[PDB]
This record gives sequence, structure tokens and C-alpha cells, in this order.
Amino acid sequence: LRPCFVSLIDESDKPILIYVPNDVLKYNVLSNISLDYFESALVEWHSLDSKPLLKSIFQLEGVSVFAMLIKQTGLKIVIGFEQKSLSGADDEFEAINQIFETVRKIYIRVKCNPLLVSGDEKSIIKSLERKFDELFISTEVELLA
Ligand SMILES: [Cl-]
Repeated sequence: LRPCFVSLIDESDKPILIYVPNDVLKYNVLSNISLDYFESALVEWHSLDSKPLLKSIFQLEGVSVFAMLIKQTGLKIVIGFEQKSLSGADDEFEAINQIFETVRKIYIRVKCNPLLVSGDEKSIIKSLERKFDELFISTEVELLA
């Protein structure tokens, strides 16, 4: 379940980052399409209960795109996966949900990092990218296989 891309967008609809682990045009387009779902009058972003809801919003060019809105903060998370690799099993949706939770925690830990909290946006973005690399980047060994 290696993501194709991870996008974070803030409560005012300004992108925080579009991360691609390792085209940049493709995922910018997919991210923009996703923002249209967040703005739609016909999308329900929440469950009956308070647990944040994972949504499968669309699939395009072999990328299955999932998204979530954090009700209380307005944070928007968008993650794409390789569609042909997906089983659709319950355990896989639970794994995808875990990835959303982990991405959110990482974000909160970076933006409220004891040093970065008082620093510029560029430094937060750089830190987010390295934290996401530790999770998502394919190793030399994985690439050769
Ligand atoms: Cl949040």
C-alpha cells in the first residue's frame, strides 16, 4: 500500500504540500480534482458518529484516490494508490485508514515541533517530506526487486 501521492490542504483550501514519494503534473491534477469534491454541495464528508470518514472519491489513470476531511480542524487529506494493486478487502481499507491516521499524526507532530513551530513554512514542508520519505519511499533493495 505504497501511496502514489499524499496531499494535505488546509482549512482555507490552500495546499500545504503535494508529496510524491518515488508525473508532478499528474498528481497536481489529481489533487485539484480532489479539491472539487471537497467543494461539492453533494458530498457527505462525515459519518453519523465522530470517527473521521475515509472516502474513495474517484479513480483516474490507474490511481485510486481516497480522501478525508477532519471536521473540527478543516484539514483535508488526499491519498492516491495504484488501483490494480488494490484487493478491496476489509483489511486493506483498514490499512488505508491507518495510513490516513499516521499521515495526520505526522503532520501535527511537524507543525507543532518544538523548533519548527516558530520557523518558516519552507522548513515545515521540508520536515514533512523527510517524515513521509521514512514511511513511504521505496528502498534501494525494494527498487531492485
Ligand atoms: Cl488536524
